[PDB]
Amino acid sequence: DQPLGELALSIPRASALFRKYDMDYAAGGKQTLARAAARKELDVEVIEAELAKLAEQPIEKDWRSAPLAEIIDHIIVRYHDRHREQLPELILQATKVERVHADKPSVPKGLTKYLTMLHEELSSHMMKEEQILFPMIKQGMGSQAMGPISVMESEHDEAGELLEVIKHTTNNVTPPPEACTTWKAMYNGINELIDDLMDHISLENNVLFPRALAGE
Amino acid sequence: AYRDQPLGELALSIPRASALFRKYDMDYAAGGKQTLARAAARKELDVEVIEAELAKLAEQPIEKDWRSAPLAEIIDHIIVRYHDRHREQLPELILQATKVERVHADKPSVPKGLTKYLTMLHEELSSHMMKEEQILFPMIKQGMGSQAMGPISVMESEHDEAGELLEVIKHTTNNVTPPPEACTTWKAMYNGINELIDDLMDHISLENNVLFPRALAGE
Ligand SMILES: [Mn+2]
Ligand SMILES: [Mn+2]
Ligand SMILES: [Mn+2]
Ligand SMILES: [Mn+2]
Ligand SMILES: [O]
Ligand SMILES: [O]
Repeated sequence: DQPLGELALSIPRASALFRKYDMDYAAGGKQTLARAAARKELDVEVIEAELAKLAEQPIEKDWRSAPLAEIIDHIIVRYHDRHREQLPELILQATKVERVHADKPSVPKGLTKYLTMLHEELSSHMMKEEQILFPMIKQGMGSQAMGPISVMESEHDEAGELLEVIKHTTNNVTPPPEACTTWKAMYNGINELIDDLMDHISLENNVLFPRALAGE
Repeated sequence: AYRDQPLGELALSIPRASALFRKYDMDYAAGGKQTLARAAARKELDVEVIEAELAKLAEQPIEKDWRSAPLAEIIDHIIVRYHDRHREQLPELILQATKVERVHADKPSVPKGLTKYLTMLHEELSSHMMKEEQILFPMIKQGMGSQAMGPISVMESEHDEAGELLEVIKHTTNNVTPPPEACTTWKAMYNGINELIDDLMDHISLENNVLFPRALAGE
């Protein structure tokens, strides 16, 4: 089988399939499609059949072979800037939901705290990438960046841990029947954030970082 | 159609239907009044397949139908089959969880907090069963079950708290699924935990869905 990261970046809409299977293609892009079943000891034939047909048409944009400088500029505008705009909004929405629906049992109590931890750590994380690691790659020094890259990958792991908690506090971002408009819309935004953040980390761990280290 | 019957009645009439609902995480014990239809819709599950699985299991009658048994025999059965077993099994699980949380402290999948939650369950369950054995079960055996709305509602409320802890224990243990690196002690403990959950849900089911309502109805 091929690596998770290789398939997610080469087959359109394979990203969401892996996310709903609890398959870590971002920080666990190391993982091959085979061992992914080991976690759940579940069918691989279905996943290969789905993937084979999902690949009817080429990918909208193959970043695997794109210049590293363009990958960087793409990450800044498509993921970093979006994260900075979304998380302050989600924090406020979670505040409103945890107060307005405090008396209900299905309310995701603690979501604001966990979203806030993610915002603080992700902001610092992205500031470090944009001010230290990305410039160093643009100057052609990626081959000497094991240290900084390993620090970012460690922080990627931390963020993934927080994502798992957030997914638990919200029953895998599934609104209960009591969900109002604010509540449902917040969960939609939360799913959007998780989708973007896994594709974001995936692109970094599975393309930008290894290619930089290899001297591209 | 089975989908229109209450969970509790299905569990009490179809052999091993209890295990099918535990596989689907359907609460037939404290939520046995809930119909299979509403329970399956709540979890976005194909109810027609569940009905086929039930019809298969229902090819065979229940080995022992407690729904029509004398209340005194239900009580004596509960005490020996569930209460006495819970008392022997929780102390063993507490010590095993202690050994596992120490020995495998350095591993990621270790069920941190399992000993605390097992202990809370044991404490609340112990006092719960004593209050049943000393207060509620005697009054039902005396023919006063129709005057036991109060005590039964207190027992049912405590059944709900117990279910809350069971849900905590299940999350701490990845739904009682050992990781690949699980040793023998770790695997055997999770087996015991599943046995406890199985028994306690059949235990609570028998009380909420048979003993309590029939006692209140004057049987
Ligand atoms: Mn980044
Ligand atoms: Mn990053
Ligand atoms: Mn009891
Ligand atoms: Mn009881
Ligand atoms: O990032
Ligand atoms: O019980």
